[PDB]
Amino acid sequence: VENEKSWEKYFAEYKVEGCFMLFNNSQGTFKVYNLERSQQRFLPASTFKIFNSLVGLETGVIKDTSFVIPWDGVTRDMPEWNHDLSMQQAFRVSAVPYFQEVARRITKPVMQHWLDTVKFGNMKISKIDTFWLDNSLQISPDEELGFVKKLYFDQLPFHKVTMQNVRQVMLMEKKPEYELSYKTGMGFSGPKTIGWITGWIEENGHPSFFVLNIETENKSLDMRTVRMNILRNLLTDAGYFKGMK
Repeated sequence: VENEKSWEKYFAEYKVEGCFMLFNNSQGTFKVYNLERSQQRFLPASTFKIFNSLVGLETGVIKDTSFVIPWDGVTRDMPEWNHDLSMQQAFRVSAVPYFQEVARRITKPVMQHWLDTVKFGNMKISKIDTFWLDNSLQISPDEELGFVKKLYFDQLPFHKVTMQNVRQVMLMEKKPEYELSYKTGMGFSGPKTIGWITGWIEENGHPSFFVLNIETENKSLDMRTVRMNILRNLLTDAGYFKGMK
């Protein structure tokens, strides 16, 4: 493991605390900023949709990536959530209502069984449709890095079509130089706002796995824009987006 202390520049630019892990599969390099935070547990927020999609697909609750769960009629603060959405659309716009219904149909005993089997974080469930948002369930950046690595190499106890379907919906950005896959997360822990971006970038068929985790107590901070600028600056400094990796 290589401590990359110079990456603090991109966390001090926005006055947030954070950590970044980057595992280059081809080179075998493992670069981490803020190693102590990499071992700390936080609520997963919307990054749990990766796990929720796998279980939903594996148990048959979600037929495929086009499966539609209609809008429950409750107007919410995100306009993109107020529509009948397929699983692929809901995953990419991070539509919590869709996956709350998915968790309800999976039911808590089955959900608990898959958490103990995979050993996902602290494996704790509060309520069936809130436990990934209410700080009951927690998982460390290190544990999420190992999870998405196992997902990429079909090393999870799911069927290969299940895992293939989840990898495909994660594809967010495709250029001739690279392909970028991730799931974002944003949750609250008391006065703190926690931000996640977890996924991988592929250039010339070589994957590099990454987990970004930051926090701020500034209520005014545009977490959505900040997490993405920090990610792009970290990957640019690491030499990505040119097709040379």
